[PDB]
Amino acid sequence: DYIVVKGAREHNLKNIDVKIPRDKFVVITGLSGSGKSSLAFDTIYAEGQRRYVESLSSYARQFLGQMEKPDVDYIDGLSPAIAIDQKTTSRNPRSTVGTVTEIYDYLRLLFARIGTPSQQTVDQMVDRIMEFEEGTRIQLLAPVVRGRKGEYHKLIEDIKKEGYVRIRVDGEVVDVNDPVNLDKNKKHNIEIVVDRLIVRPGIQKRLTDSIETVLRLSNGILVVDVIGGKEMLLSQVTIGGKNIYEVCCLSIGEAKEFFANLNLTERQQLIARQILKEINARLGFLVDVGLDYLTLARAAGTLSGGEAQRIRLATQIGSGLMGVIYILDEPSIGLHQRDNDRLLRSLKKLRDLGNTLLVVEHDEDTMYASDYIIDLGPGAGSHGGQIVAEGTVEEIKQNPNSVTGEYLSGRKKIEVPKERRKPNGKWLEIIGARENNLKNINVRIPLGVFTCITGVSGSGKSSLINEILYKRLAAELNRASVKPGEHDLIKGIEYLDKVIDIDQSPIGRTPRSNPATYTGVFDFIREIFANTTEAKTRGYKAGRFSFNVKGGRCEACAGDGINVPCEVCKGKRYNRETLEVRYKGKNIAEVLDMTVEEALEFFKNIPRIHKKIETLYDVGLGYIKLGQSSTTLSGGEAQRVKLATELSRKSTGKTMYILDEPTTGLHMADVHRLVGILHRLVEAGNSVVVIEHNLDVIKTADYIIDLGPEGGSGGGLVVAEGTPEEVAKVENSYTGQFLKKVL
Amino acid sequence: DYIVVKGAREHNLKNIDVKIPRDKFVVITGLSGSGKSSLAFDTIYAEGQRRYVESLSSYARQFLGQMEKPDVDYIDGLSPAIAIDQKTTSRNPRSTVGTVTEIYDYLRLLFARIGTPSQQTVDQMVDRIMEFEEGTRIQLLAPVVRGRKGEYHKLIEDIKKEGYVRIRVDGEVVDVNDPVNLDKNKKHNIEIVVDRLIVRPGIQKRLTDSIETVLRLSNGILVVDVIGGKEMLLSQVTIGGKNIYEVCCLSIGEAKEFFANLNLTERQQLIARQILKEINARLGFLVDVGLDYLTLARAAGTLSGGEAQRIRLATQIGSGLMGVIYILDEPSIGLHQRDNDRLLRSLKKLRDLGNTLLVVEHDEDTMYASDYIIDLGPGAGSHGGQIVAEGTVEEIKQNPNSVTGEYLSGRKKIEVPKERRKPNGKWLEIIGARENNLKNINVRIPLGVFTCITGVSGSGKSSLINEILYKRLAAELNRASVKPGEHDLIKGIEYLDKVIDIDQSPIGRTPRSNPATYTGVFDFIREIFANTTEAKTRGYKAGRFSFNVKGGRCEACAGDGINVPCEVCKGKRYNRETLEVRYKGKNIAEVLDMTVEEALEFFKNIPRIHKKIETLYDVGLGYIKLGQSSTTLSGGEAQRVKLATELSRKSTGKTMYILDEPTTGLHMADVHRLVGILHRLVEAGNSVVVIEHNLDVIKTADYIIDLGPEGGSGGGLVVAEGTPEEVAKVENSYTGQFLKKVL
DNA sequence: CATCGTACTGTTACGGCTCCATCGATGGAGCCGTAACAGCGATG
DNA sequence: CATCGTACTGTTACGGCTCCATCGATGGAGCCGTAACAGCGATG
Ligand SMILES: Nc1ncnc2c1ncn2[C@@H]1O[C@H](COP(=O)(O)OP(=O)(O)NP(=O)(O)O)[C@@H](O)[C@H]1O
Ligand SMILES: Nc1ncnc2c1ncn2[C@@H]1O[C@H](COP(=O)(O)OP(=O)(O)NP(=O)(O)O)[C@@H](O)[C@H]1O
Ligand SMILES: Nc1ncnc2c1ncn2[C@@H]1O[C@H](COP(=O)(O)OP(=O)(O)NP(=O)(O)O)[C@@H](O)[C@H]1O
Ligand SMILES: Nc1ncnc2c1ncn2[C@@H]1O[C@H](COP(=O)(O)OP(=O)(O)NP(=O)(O)O)[C@@H](O)[C@H]1O
Ligand SMILES: [Mg+2]
Ligand SMILES: [Mg+2]
Ligand SMILES: [Zn+2]
Ligand SMILES: [Zn+2]
Repeated sequence: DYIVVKGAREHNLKNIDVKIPRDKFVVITGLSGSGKSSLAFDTIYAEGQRRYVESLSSYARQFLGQMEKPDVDYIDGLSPAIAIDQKTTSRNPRSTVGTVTEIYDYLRLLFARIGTPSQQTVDQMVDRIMEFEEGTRIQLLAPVVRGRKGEYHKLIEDIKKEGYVRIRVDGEVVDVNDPVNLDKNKKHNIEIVVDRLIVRPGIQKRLTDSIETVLRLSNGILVVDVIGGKEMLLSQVTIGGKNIYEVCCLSIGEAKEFFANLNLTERQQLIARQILKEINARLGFLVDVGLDYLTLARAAGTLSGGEAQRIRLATQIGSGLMGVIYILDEPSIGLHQRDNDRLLRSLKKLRDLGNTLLVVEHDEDTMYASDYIIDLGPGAGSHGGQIVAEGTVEEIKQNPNSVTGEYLSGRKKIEVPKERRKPNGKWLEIIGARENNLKNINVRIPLGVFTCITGVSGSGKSSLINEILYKRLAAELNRASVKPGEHDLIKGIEYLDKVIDIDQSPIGRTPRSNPATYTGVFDFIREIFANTTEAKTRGYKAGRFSFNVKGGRCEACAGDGINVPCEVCKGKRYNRETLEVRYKGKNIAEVLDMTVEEALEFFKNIPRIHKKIETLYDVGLGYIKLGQSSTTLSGGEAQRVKLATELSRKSTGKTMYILDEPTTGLHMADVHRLVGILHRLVEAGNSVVVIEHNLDVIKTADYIIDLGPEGGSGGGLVVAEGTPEEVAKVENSYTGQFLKKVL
Repeated sequence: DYIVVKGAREHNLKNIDVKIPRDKFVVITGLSGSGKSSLAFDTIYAEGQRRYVESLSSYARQFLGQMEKPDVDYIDGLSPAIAIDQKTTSRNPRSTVGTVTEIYDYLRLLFARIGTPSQQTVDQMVDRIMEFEEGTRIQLLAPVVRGRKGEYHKLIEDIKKEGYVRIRVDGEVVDVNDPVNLDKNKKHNIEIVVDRLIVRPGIQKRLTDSIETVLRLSNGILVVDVIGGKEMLLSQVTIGGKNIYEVCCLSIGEAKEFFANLNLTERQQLIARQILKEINARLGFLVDVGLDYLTLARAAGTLSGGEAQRIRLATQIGSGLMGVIYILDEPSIGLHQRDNDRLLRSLKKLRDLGNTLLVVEHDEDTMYASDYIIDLGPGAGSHGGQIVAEGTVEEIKQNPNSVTGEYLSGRKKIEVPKERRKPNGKWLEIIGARENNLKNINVRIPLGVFTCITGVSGSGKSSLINEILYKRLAAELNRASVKPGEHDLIKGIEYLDKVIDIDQSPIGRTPRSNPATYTGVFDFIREIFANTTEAKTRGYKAGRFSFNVKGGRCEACAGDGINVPCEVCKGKRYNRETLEVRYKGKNIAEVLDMTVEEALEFFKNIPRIHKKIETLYDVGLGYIKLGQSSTTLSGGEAQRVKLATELSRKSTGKTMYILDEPTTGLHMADVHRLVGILHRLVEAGNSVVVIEHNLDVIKTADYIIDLGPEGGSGGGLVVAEGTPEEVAKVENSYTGQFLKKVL
C-alpha cells in the first residue's frame, strides 16, 4: 500500500520521512539541486537493488554489481525496481537501433527457433507416399552414386552379391547379372531398385519395411519413382518469406505490421508465443511514442536527442511487467509537448497494469497528470533536501511553502512582453539547406532580436542550426577547421563578429574536474597564486597549484585526496609546502573550498575572475563550491555550469548566441533566470537563437521559426514563421496550438 | 506478515491455498512424494527468482537464468529468497573447501587490499627525518649509479657542469673539479652530495626543497647519511606475519582464532571491515556446526556426506541477512543428532535476525523445534499434493488426518523387539584397519544378525565399511578389480557367499533413464517383446523396442517424445510400426505407462520381472509409473528405486548386505517398510550391516558398533559395542545418550 | 570313468549420451594541462 | 612616412587521465545399451 522511508540521509537529505503510495502515478518535484534524484535513485532503487543482489552468488554479484549503501534507517514496502538514469549515454558507432532496443536478440532467437532452412522421418515418408491416389505404380530406389565418374565394377559386383538384381543406370533399368558397360569419364547415376509396389490401403507394413531398407542402404536418401508422374526426393532461414536482413531493413511501423499479420501454425505459436509477444510489445511501444519511421538497422549514434531518449526508454519500459516499481528520472529530455503527451499516455497504460510510477520531473503536464506529488526544498544544495509540501496538484498549488506550487498557481510567472522587438533590415538567409532530412528550404533568421527555433522532436532544427549555420559561421569568423553541412550559401555573415554555441551533448564527469576548472577561472587563480612573492622565492609555477599535476600534489592520495580520506596531506590533494603560499591570507585549498557567493566578495577586484564568478552566480549556482567534484554534480547543476562557461565570454555587441535546448534539467525558476540573462544579452545589441521546446521560453521570443510538420522523412519544412501570436494563429502548427493556450 | 499462495498447481499440487507466517520457523511436512519440494522450491522460490530476474537486462538474464514459470494464480508477501536444493552436488577434483565456502575470494580481496608487500612521499620523508634528535648532522645524497661498472667520465663532467661540486665515491667524499680515477672493471657507487643540513625546528622548507631536488635528480631514490649513525634509505604480501598459503594451510578453528585477535590499525579497519566481518561470520558458522578441524586447503571431493552437506549449507547461510526468506530442502542429510541440533541452533540464530525459515524436513527434532508446521498428503504421487493438516506441533499431533502427526503422537510406531538375535559363533574380524582417520582398531562384526554402525558424522564408519570391508569382500567373492583400503587382514570371509552394497553416492538424472531401465527389468520386457512371433516376422530385436536406440525410435522427436509434444509419433518415442507388436494385447508404450501395481498383475507369471516389480511395490513405489522420467523423480523416490534395484537380487542364504545411510529422503512410513524388508532378509538367514543415523532403525538392530568419539582426526575409535541397551548404558557415547530417551 | 538331455544365469569392459561444476578486456569519447599561433597620436 | 611606450588577450593542436559501452566452453561423472566372460544319475 505504501513505501515507507524513515531517516533518509543520502547526500543533502535531512532525516526525511515519506510515505509513497503504491500502484499510483507519483511525481517527485523540487528545485534543481534539492535532492529528488538522491531521494529516488540513490535511496529507493539503490536499496532495492542491493537487497536483490545480496542474495546472489559471488560470481553473480561480481558480474552485476551493486551501488553504494544508502544512509537510510529502514525502507519498507519495496519490490523489484526498474530505473532509468538521468544521465544520457553515448553509444558506440557499431551500435544499432535494434540492438539497443534489444529486438535483435528476440529476432535471432525467433529465427533460430522457427526459421525454416526437407527433414523427413520414416512415418512422414510413408504418409507422403500414402497421400497419392489409389492404383498408382511406384518404385523405390536407393541411389548409391549421385554425380560421380568411375568404372564402378566392384560396387556392381558387391550389389549383386548382396541380393539385389534390378539396377537402373542413366535412367534405364538393366539386370545386374547381365554384363554392362559405362564410360569411366562420364557421370553415371547408379540406383538400386528395391521394391515395385502398388498404392492401396493395407500396405503400410511392406512400404515401411522397403523405405527403411532403402534408407539404410542409401544412407538417408530415398527416391520415389512415380510411373507417369513427376519424380520426388525425400531425405532424413526465412519466416513469412523474409530473411533476417530483409526484416531488419524495414521501418518500425512496417515491421510491426508484418509481425501482426504473419501466418503461423499451432506448433509455431506454441513454440514462440513469448518471443512474438515481446517483439509485439516493443514494436507497439515504439510506434506509440512516435518512432514509426526509423528502420531497425539505423545506427544509434546518428539519432537526435528526443529519438535517443525515447529509444532509451523503450529499452527498459518497452515490455511491461506487474508489481514492479518504475523509477524514471526526467524521461522528457528533448521531447516536444506532443511526444511528452504520448509518453504520458504510455506511462498511464503501464501503471494500469498494476505498477508503481515514481517519476522525477520538471514539466507541468506530468504534474497535472499525476495522482500524488512529493515536493522537496525549499532551496538547493545545503538549503534543501527536505519535504516542503505533499499531496495532489491542487493541494500543492494552495501550499504556500512550495515554490513549484507557486509557479503552477500563477503567483510567480514569466511575464509575456507587451511589445516585441522588430527586425531592423538585417537578416541571415540560408539558401538550399538540404542537410540530413531538410527539403531544400530557405530560412531567414533576423539579427538583433530573440529568435526561437521550434518544432517536433526530429523535425530538423538541430541539423539546420548546429550542422549548417554554426559551422559556417565558425569557419568564417573563428577560422575553425570544421566542414559545414549541405547548403548553397548563407547571406548576412558580414553583420556578425563572433559566434558562441552551446551544444546538445553530454557533459563528461571526471574526478579531475570541478566548476573552477570547467569555467576556466582556475587557470587565472593558479596564475595569481604563482605570481606571488612566496611562490617566486620557492620557484613554483602555475602547474604546481594544480591537483591534477604531479608537481605539487600529494603522492599518498595521488592528487585525489581519498585512497578512506588521506592522512599525510589530510585529503587536501596538496603537500604541506604548497599549502603555504597565501593570497590575501588564504591558500589554494580554502579558495577551492569557497562558495560562489564567497568568491564574489573575495575576487571582487580581479575582473577576469569576477566576470566568471558573477556569471556562475547569475545562473543561480551561488551555493555551489568552487572545488566540488563534477562526479557529484546534478544534471541541472552541470548544465548550468556549462551555460555559465559559454555565456561568460566577451560580447562585442555583434556576436551570435546559439543554444541547443539549454533548459534540460532546469526548474521553472532557473528557466526564469536564464530567460532574464538571454534578454539582457539581446538588449545589449546581440542576437540570440534558441532551439527550445519550453513554452515559457518560447512565449518571450520576438521571432519563431517552426519546423515540421513531423519528424524524420516527414519533416524538414517551415510550417510557421513570425511572432508567437502569428504562429499561434496557424492551425496546422503544433507549437501554435500549444501557444494558443499559453498566451 | 503472511505469504499468501492461491491456486498452486505445480506438479501434483491440487489448487492449494496456504498462508505461511513470516519471520517464523516454518517446517513443511509430508510423505515422500506428496509435494513439499514442489510447493516450496518449485513454486515460492521459483516465482520470487523469476520476479527478481525479469527486471534485469538481457545479458544479465542470460548469464543468471531463471526456472520454469510455476502454475500458481498469485503469490503475495514475497521477498528476496535464498534456496538450498535437495540434490547433492558432485564437485571437481580441483575444488577446495575455501573455494566452495567462498572464503578464498574474501581472503584474496583482503590480501590485495591491506596486504603489506617502502613507498614514501616527500612529506613522509620530511617527517621521518624530523623524528631524529636535535643537533644531529645529516647529509642528503642522490645516488645516480648503484652497482655498476664503467669509466664514468662523461657523467662526472655533466654533473660538474650542472652545478654540484661534492661527490662521494666508494664511501669517500671528493671534489668533482679535482681529477679522479676509477677502475672500469670495478663496481662504484657514485653519489651526489646535495645538502649538508642540521636538525633543528624551522628548517622544514629547506629540507623539503633538498629532498625534492634529490628525488628529481636520483629518480625517486633518497639516501640520508646520518653522521655517527646507521644510514637509511627512503624511496617513493603478508598480514599478521602470515602469507596467504600459510593462512590457507591452517584449520578452520585456528584460522578463526587468528582472525579474531589480529592487530589492525584504524585505517585497515575502516578499509576492510566488511571483508573481516564476512570472513568472521563464515568461520564462526563453520566452527558452530562442528567443522573446526578441516583445513581450508582440503579438497572438497574427499569430504564425507555430512561434512559436504554442512559446507554446502555454509556456502549460502554462512553470513546472515535481514528480511530474506531461506528455503532449505532437507538440510540434515547425513548428519548425526548432535550435528542436527547444532544446525538447529544456527538456524534459530539466523531466524532471530529477522528472517523467514521454510524448512522441508523428515526429522522429528526439526518438527519439535518449529513454530509452524504445514502438512501435505494424505499420500504420495497423484494421491497427495494437498494440505491435510496445519498448525503447531501439538495441533498436528492431535490431528487425525495427518500420518506424520500419527507417528509423532505414538499412534503408529516401529516396535522395539522384545528379544534380540545373538551371534552363533561366526564373526568378521577386521584387524589393523588404518584407512583414512582410523586408528588401527580391531572390529568384530557378527554374522547372521542385524548390525548397525553408528557414530558422529566424520567418525570413520564409511571409510571402515565401504573402503575396506566391502572392497575386500568384492575382491574375494565377485572377483572385482578394485583395491581395498589399508588393513592387515580380514577373517571370516569363508562364511559368506555374496555381497550386495548400496553406496552413499548421488543418483544421476537423465532423460534416458526411468525406473524400468534403472532396475534392469526393461531389458527383460524388451527381450519378451522381441521374442514374439510378430517381431520375429518383422525382423526386430531387443534394441528395436528401446527408446534410446535409433533403430525403432521416432526421429521427429529424437526418441524423447518432446521437441512441445511430438505430432508424428504423438510423443510416444516409437514409430508406428514398432507400436504394433503386442504382448497380451498391449504394446510397449502402454507397458511403460503402467503403474507398479498394474505391472504386478500384468507380469504376475514371468518370475524375473515379477520379483523386481514386487520389490518396487515393497519399497512403497506402487503409485509410480514404469516409464516416468528420472529427471521428474523426487529424492526419496530415486533413493527407493536404487534400494529396490539392489535388494531385488538373488539371496543364497549366506549373502552380506551393506547399506550406507539408506534413509535419506524417506518419511517415517518408508523407514518402517525398509526396516521390515531388512528384518525379513535377516530372518531368511542373511546378515545386514547398516551405517545409519536414524534412531528408529537403530533401536531395532541386534548389534551396534559405535565409532568416535568425534569426527576427523578426533575420531576413529570404537566407543561402544553391543546390543542397543548396552550401548545406552555407556555414558560417553552420544548414540547411547540419544538411545536412552528412545528405548 | 564316458555317455546321454528341445537356444542358460549372473557379473564385468567399452562406446555413446546427458547433466553439472567451474572459470575482463578493448575501443571510444570527454576533459585537463601545456604549448603554439594570430591579432593610437604628434611632428618634421 | 619613422619613431616612441615598465612581461598582452583570445582561440587552436597535442599528450595524458578517466569514465562508459559492448561483447560460452571444457572437463568430470553417472547411466544405458551391447559385447564379453565365467560357472545330476545309472550302467557296465
Ligand atoms: N555524492 C554526493 N555527495 C555529496 N553531495 C552530493 C553528491 N551528489 C550530489 N550532491 C549534491 O546534493 C544535492 C542534490 O543532488 P541531487 O539529488 O542529484 O539533485 P536533483 O534534485 O536530482 N537535481 P537536478 O537533477 O539537477 O534537478 C546537490 O547540491 C548536489 O550537488
Ligand atoms: N548523421 C545523420 N545521418 C542521418 N540522419 C540523421 C543524422 N543525424 C540526424 N539524422 C536524422 O535527421 C532527423 C532530424 O534530426 P535533428 O535535426 O538532428 O533533430 P532535431 O530536429 O533537432 N530534434 P531533437 O533534437 O530531438 O528535438 C531525424 O530523423 C534524425 O534521425
Ligand atoms: N516435473 C514433474 N512433472 C510431473 N510430476 C512430477 C514432476 N516432478 C516431480 N513430480 C512428481 O510429483 C510428486 C511430488 O514430487 P516432489 O514435489 O518432488 O515431492 P517431495 O515431497 O519433495 N518428496 P521427497 O523429496 O522425496 O520427500 C511425485 O509423485 C513426483 O514423482
Ligand atoms: N580420501 C580421503 N582422504 C583423506 N581424508 C578423507 C578421505 N575421505 C574421507 N576422509 C576423512 O575421513 C574422516 C571420516 O570420513 P568417512 O569415514 O568417509 O565418514 P563417515 O564417518 O561415514 N561420516 P558421514 O558419512 O558423513 O556420516 C573425515 O574427517 C573425512 O574428511
Ligand atoms: Mg537529478
Ligand atoms: Mg524433494
Ligand atoms: Zn595525501
Ligand atoms: Zn516423434
